[PDB]
Amino acid sequence: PIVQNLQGQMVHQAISPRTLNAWVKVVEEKAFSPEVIPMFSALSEGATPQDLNTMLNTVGGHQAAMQMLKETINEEAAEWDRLHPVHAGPIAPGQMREPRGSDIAGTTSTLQEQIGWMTHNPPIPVGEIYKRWIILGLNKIVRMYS
Repeated sequence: PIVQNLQGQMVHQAISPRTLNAWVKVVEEKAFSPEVIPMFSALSEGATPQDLNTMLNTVGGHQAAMQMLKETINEEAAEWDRLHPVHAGPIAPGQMREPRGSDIAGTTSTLQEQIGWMTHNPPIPVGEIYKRWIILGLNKIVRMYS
């Protein structure tokens, strides 16, 4: 995740095993229960898209649920692109890059780009945006249940 350091900088920190252990445990016990959503949120504070994918990729099994989540993420990514259109061609200077849906999901963006966006002024909170998409998906996994 992104955290504040002593000197006021929003700096990148590695996802702790403590967080991942807690996530694995809630998925094992609460994957299809409402409680997975608050726990997901609580365990992904300041998370980059990379962190969120790390969390999701530790999910063993739950194939149908994971496909439902991926469907939702893809729908939101497609929607993002439509609501945030961009022009073709090279960006003028050496520094820039507007986030596309696949960037927010962390498939076509690097961590440094994600940090770049998240720490820009004003922030482009790609971590929070992706988190919303995941939560939308988790709500479908709960709402459709079986």
